[PDB]
Amino acid sequence: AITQERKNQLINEFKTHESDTGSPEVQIAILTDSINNLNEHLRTHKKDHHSRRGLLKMVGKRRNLLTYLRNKDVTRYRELINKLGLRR
RNA sequence: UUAGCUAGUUGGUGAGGUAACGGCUCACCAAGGCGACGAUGCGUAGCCGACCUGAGAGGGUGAUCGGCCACACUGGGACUGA
RNA sequence: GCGUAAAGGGCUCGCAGGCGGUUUCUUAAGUCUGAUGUGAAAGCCCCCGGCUCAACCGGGGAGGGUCAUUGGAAACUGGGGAACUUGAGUGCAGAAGAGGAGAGUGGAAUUCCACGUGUAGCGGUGAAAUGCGUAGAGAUGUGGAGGAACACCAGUGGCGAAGGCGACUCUCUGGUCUGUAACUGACGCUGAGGAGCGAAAGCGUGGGGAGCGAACAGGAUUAGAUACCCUGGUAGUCCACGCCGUAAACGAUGAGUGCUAAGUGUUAGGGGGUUUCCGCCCCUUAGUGCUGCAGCUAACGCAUUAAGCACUCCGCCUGGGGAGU
RNA sequence: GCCGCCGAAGGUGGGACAGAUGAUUGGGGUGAAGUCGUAACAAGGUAGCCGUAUCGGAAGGUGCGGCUGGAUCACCUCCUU
RNA sequence: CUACCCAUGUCCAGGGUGAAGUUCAGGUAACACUGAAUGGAGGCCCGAACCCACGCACGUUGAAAAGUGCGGGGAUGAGGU
RNA sequence: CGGGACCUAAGCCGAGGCCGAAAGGCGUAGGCGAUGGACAACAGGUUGAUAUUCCUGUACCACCUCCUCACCAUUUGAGCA
RNA sequence: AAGGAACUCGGCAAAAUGACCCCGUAACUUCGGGAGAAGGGGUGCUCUGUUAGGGUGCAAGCCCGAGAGAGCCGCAGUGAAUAGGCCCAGGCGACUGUUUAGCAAAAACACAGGUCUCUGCGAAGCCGUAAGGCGAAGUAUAGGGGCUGACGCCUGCCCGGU
RNA sequence: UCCUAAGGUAGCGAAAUUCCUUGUCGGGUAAGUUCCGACCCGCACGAAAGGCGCAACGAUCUGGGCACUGUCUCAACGAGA
Repeated sequence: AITQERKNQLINEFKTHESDTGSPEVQIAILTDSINNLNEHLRTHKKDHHSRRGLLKMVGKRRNLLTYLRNKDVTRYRELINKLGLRR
């Protein structure tokens, strides 16, 4: 992926500022959903090591941004984590 | 080419004990605690002021004098007494 | 210190750890400084005196601490709060590729088979022989089966972390660079362990076996031929599922960042000068090749893709054999 | 005086670790003078080397992939003129 | 009778060992993975009824033309009946 | 109550049928054949001898109507089915 | 008694060990074991004490009871009967099983696994003189035949003979 | 060097394979014609008439120890048939 309905749809459903395309909660949202769909799409044919290395790098980047948002705002980071679902 | 260790062990309460806190020792309760910042285990060794050497940083020894610890044929024990 | 002498981990992802853009208020945790305590004596050093001097003795000093207690400075590292944007990330629009995984399809060529046509050789070599051929071979014509690899484009081209990746089409997917520049506001760099991938040979099972082909068979060359050569030929190569985790895994150069003469190629882009075109030329990135200044060096050589110049971090090196035993 | 608690030495047991010594045997070192080859350094007589697999009295051979640390053409990039 | 088959019934006292599988807690990005509890499969283990027939002794014109007494193996299966 | 006036398993017999000197071998439709499936009764007494049988109280099973009632319908049909 | 395998081809045979609870348990491995490994300690009774705590019950009441402290007595505390003796090191065979009823249970045979081979189904082999039927209401991942016997490492050379 | 088609490779080896033989050496013993370990002279091992190792199991087979005993040194009482 991600589909445009989830790129603009997910950024529209999780926009932190009114015109903020970034806002690292938004980067954790788009990178998180794209990492999930890349997780099933990697699991569909479990031999492709190239796409797997992409899944490891992407999931690691989403983890580093998750720790960054956790260090940037405590309660908002807990609300973004418990709202998103992952990190548990 | 030692990653396990620990069960009075980790901690509580209670009692006893000694000059004195303390699992110091026991009863009862809990399941703790230490570890890559090296636990435990093997090895070696009294440590220090200092001495010798080096331009200095460092490297080596703990003789003789002194300060503390230990031991008194080997291994326990308690009495007298401050 | 590590391109060639010993020394870059095969390569990546990441936790702990180590290090970190600019402005501003506080702090003293480090950093630094003043006061007290204490660092016993003897000893080392400085300054005197006494044994005829000296060794020595004695007196007078000094110095020795991530040391405590305590007072200041806030420049720098850090703690905390506020900030900002090039770093890094998201967005928007472009570009590109043999990056990967799965399915399907297509030819050229070799083998084999069936039948026609035809005869006496085919084959191989340095020269021959083994082998095949009158059971009709080679060649040639037609058709069928099956496997493996895709010629031309194709190139010190492209992509990928590396090993590596090539016929064509589709699904699913990662990544790179360019361009303004909407947002975020340091969210980064490395990273021992740990995790993961890693040619070819192998290893287990089950498939597949057209070519190639260790071991093996025969003939040749030689004094000898357990080799070179030729004729054959098993495993393997192929596939799927698992283990193997080594290579001259090479650029014998770890990653990241900043700077420092130039020229000439070459893809992937962008801005532009006029240009409807086209095309030339400049500026610009990114990637990659050659030629070379400074600088490095033992010499070869490297040289904006450094082995230059500095910073962060990891790994490796301490004569050879013994012995990677 | 008797009895209870713990208590050293000792005994019993199964372990662990370390050192001596052991018929033989494996690799290595050094050396008498030795017997077999000529593998490697020239294109070293088949270019080596690296990893792996098998075979060989042995240096080694051969297969697979990789590298030039490859003598050298001859394509060839694209080098100074 | 016995060897085998086929059809249909029946028997196997009690207690242990603990897997696969699950659930929970931890764990990764999901897996993996790890531990607790749950779990009862198995020609598993012990051992009686039962079946067998390895020891020994006896008996040997025997209680008996194959047994008896002490012991013994199997004892949810390839089982006995 | 066990068994037959119920059914069937391996098997057996088997009209017709098929093969084969003969005798017979096999086998269809059929039928037999429990160790199976279906299935209504029980608690006491009792003798020198029989019992979920005799007997004393309850029951149960199927069939049929000299009888009694209840309810339908008269083939535009109760019911057997 | 005392000595203990000197008897004997041979510890044949007897003697011995044994029940629970607890501690503790090696080499080796296929990671499950081995292993009831080995080697040890406790148990009888009285009281505290209708113990602690459970099952059951409304209470009453029974049952089921660890754990301990005091104390008793004996040579002896699962006092009796029935309940494993172990531990090294070898050869063979993976194993549990099966066989010579009535001498030989074993190192024999079986066995999963491994292979070589045949067979396309009115079948290969079967029993039949044939009919019929097994194989089978099976279909080359299935049947029949042979060889060898888990597992691990392998399975070297000769097609002259037959 | 002669012959065959080829001359047995690995791994084992005085084994259930070995006659000379009790092959030689070492361990175990006081003394070990069996046993364990290796040397290889394999009379007459050897790779699916499998070779070689192999935890678990044997009513197998064979050495060696602990405990324990009438197995005996050497028997002697006592109870039943």
